[PDB]
Amino acid sequence: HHHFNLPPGNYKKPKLLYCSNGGHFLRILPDGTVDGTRDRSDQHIQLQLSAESNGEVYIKSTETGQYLAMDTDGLLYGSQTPNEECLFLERLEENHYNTYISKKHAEKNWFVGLKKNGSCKRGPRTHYGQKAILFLPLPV
Repeated sequence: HHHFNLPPGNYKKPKLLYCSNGGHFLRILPDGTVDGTRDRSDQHIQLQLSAESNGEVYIKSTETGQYLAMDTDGLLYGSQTPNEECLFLERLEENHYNTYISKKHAEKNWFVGLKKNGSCKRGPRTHYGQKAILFLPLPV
């Protein structure tokens, strides 16, 4: 129940998910915490995306093997194993950026998003039109 404009590019190589908002890269820490950092030398910002179905992806830390996931209350966390909370609908936005909508909570438009201060947005606080939800996958 969402548009199907997909971004180009593939999932062959890992990427850094750069957030246009504050300029932070999405980060999945060893303890399961998820946030953003501007430090390009960080070892937990390298992410491998994989397509599960057309337009659906898993976003995994290449350093720890953890899956990006959004919980029942909209909080991003790092999961040790893949589950329905780890699937995201990857879509093009503003004819340029990549956005990631929680498949599980797609009806409520809960996006992956980073605030200018580097902390993740909670699902319910995200919405189309915010810069917090706009990402650019950059080469590692």
